[PDB]
Amino acid sequence: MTWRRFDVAYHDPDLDRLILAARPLLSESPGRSWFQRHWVRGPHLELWFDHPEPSWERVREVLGTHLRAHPSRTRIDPDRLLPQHRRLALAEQIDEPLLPFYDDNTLHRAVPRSRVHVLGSAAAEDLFHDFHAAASTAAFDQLDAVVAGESRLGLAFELMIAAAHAHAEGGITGGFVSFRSHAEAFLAGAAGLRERWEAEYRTRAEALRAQVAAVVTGTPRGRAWTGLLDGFAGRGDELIASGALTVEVLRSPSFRRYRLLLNLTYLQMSRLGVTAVQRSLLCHFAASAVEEEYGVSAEI
Repeated sequence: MTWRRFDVAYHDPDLDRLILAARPLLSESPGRSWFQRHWVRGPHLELWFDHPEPSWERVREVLGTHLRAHPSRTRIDPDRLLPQHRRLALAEQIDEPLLPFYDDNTLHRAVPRSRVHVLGSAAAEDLFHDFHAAASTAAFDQLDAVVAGESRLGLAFELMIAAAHAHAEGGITGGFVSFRSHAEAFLAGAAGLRERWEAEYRTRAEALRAQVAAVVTGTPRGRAWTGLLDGFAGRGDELIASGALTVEVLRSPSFRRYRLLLNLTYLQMSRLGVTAVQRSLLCHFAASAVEEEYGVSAEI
């Protein structure tokens, strides 16, 4: 299909109220629509629509109003960032303008990027767009909770646990291995940062174990997330089997389906504002909590 992309430049990492101000635009008219946080040309919110409404004028009305009342006041440095962005663009296989960085608190029309070269096919891209549409709607409710005082990280941790228990072969004591792998890949040998993470785990060990257990047993939020994931599991299996969806035990359909659904969960955490370091921390915590709660070792 034929997408429109709008970039809302907002340099403050806290996007929650901006995203909630955008909610009517993503909720009022026919068509798929979704949002994500992105870095290119500086921190910004992206709004994606496959149908003609909301118009550019309507987007400007709703968001221009917000931005005049509640502007970002975080300063950045487009010359300390540009190097890192050129590297990241190579890594993420992005091919689009990197400069100039957007002025803070401005709206821009932008070119929708294709991800077919990464995902493997137009059918794979459409699956991810369909996920982003459903999950964006879910994210507004999750951000409402955060704005009201609930823990962002706690909510993200719940999605992760629920995803593993519902969608990994063997449940949580199968799927936690991916959490330890993710945390160690991020640490890249950092013994000192690992020690810090392990001390932060130990301080919270019973509380984390209790949350794992609560999610495994079933929570309305966990069940709602895994229900959303269930709508993609069969399509994911089909596209993995046909080769239309590129993959990253390794030959196992169940493993590859879990890895897809877990990666969708990570994309949701990003939508919620959980940074890469924080996601990795949560992975460390989840793996440790699972090991202690169930008497297992990522020995498997």
